[PDB]
Amino acid sequence: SATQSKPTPVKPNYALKFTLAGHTKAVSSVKFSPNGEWLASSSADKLIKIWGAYDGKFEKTISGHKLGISDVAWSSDSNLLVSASDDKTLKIWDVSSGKCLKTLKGHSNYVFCCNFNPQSNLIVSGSFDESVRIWDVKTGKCLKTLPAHSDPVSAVHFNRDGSLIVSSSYDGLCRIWDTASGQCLKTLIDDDNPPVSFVKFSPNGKYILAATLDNTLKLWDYSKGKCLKTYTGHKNEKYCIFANFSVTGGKWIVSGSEDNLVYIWNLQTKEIVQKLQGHTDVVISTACHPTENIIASAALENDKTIKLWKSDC
Ligand SMILES: CC(=O)[C@@H](C#N)c1ccc(Cl)cc1
Repeated sequence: SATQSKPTPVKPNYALKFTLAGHTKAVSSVKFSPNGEWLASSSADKLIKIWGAYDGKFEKTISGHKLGISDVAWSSDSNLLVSASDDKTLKIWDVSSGKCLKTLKGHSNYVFCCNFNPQSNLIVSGSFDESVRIWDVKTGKCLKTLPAHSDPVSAVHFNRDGSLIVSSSYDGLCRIWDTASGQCLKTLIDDDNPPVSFVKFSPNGKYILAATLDNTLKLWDYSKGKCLKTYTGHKNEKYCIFANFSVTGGKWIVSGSEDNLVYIWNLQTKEIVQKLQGHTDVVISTACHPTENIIASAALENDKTIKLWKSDC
């Protein structure tokens, strides 16, 4: 109908619904399962915990790492997790049984970041050892070691068909890699060169969102090599804080912050539309539910909790 219209944009109204207690040290990452049913958390306490995505109810603890965990990530079918640990390994877990399927050995220092590719036949990892590794999920063996950076690797992420990996480092660089060959296709340069603390592809793989330790998030068109948007106002000078695209309602950028708040920006206008108060330490990780307007946030060791926030839009 000619009267069909685009709705007037409405600011979100995320409100605290649940606080998820159980970790005994800083939480390091939270991620919603692709099927929307579960939230996984990792912690410096060496544990992974699974919680109901909608009701926040504790489901199970997954144990096995010998030291703290920095990151955890889901396979596309929501059946597997991979975790990255200070014990220098990654582990692949069967979520239903809680059992460790494979231990991925090869990094020579702390593993800081990890992700499955969309096909979920590969895992990519990044380490304090300055390398990015690509692993075969089935065999649990390392396929490629990329001499990716000259300082610790803060983030690694596949694009939507797994043909590219983006990595970031404290060396100040973002790099795009051809998954199949391991060859570097592009390097992003900042002449001021602040450490890059996080990077990920946009949900359509057209852009990359990168955090630098000067309180700044940037949306880059990596094919044109130009910055489209900048998001500021939060505090990020020390930690590798995740950022997200929220796409279930209004299109937002979401990030934790060193002032204990969750920041939500309008993706287009770059204005802060909400700040979520409640955590009592640095919000190191946030995640956005794949279908409902729900955010998970996780905080460092003065807090140790995960919070679930829900919005009407
Ligand atoms: C379903 C969506 O909104 C997304 C897709 N695909 C999306 C969101 C934000 C950006 Cl910048 C790109 C793409």
